[PDB]
Amino acid sequence: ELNLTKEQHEWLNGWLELWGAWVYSGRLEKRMSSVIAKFMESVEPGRVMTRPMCNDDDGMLISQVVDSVMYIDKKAFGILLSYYAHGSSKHAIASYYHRVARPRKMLCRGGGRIQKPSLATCRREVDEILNASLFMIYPVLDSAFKNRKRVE
Amino acid sequence: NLTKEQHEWLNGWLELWGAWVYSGRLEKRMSSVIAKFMESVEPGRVMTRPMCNDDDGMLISQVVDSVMYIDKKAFGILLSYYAHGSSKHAIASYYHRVARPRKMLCRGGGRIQKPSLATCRREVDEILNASLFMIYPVLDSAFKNRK
DNA sequence: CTCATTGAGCAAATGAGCAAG
DNA sequence: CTTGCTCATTTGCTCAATGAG
Ligand SMILES: [Cl-]
Repeated sequence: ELNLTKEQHEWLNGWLELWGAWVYSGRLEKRMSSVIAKFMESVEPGRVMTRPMCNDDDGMLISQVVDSVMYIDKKAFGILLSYYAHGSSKHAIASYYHRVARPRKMLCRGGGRIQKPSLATCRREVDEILNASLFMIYPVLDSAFKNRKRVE
Repeated sequence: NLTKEQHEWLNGWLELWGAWVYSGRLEKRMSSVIAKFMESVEPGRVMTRPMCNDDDGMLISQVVDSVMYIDKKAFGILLSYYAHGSSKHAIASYYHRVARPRKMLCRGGGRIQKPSLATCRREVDEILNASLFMIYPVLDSAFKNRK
């Protein structure tokens, strides 16, 4: 129901694309996030990084913010990592989540019947998860950048 | 009415039983209404839905037939919902399409006319809830006594 | 008058699909 | 293959008429 404004969304998305490129290269200290460390264990040592990545300071700050906000919802954290860190597309994530989808009570069109959600529902849910993650991350990251600019 | 969990249990059982019946594993001698219903379904068909075994299928068939043999209209609705898979809205629309004028006396000045689709939806909802409420205890006792 | 019933319709959810890039 | 859309169907829920008690 709640989304970010266009400017806030594009800003946070640029930052998160840079941060995901930085994380996927293996420059994040494993101690800074157990979730991201476990996610990185299944990545090949020799990687081809053709995406822009931020510096190490910004990477560390963004990682702190993302870990502090997303460690509660491990599913959304994993989706966020697959999208920004690994670079998978929303369609591919929705496809994987449609393949391994437990039957659920589908409503309205589904007649409140238990059945596996359609691919369209999985696409919508992935979009919703990403938008909600960004909506919650925005203010924390903004305040972090502002406090870094002030204290320094 | 039934509790949420009782309804979920009975609805799962009836969904499996409807898939089983739609596959044609029920003997015609077990229920004339179900046989008449199966006469009007496309013979060569794919299923792709989970169904119970034959013992549970026959038990549920006996229960539903003993409970629903009185109201053939409600029996047909139940079969259309669980066996054929039609939705409540589709059933209400089909019965609104084929609805003879009736004496409506609330909105409408007691004039003979076709009942609105809203009333058909309500009637379908009311019929399904009553069928499940009447079926639940019989099926529970049947499953318990089979052992 | 009070209120249950009918007629009418809407927002949200879901499934399926499509065209441009 | 991806993405952002359109279109149709189902459900539960309101709201206005309208007549019985
Ligand atoms: Cl069940």
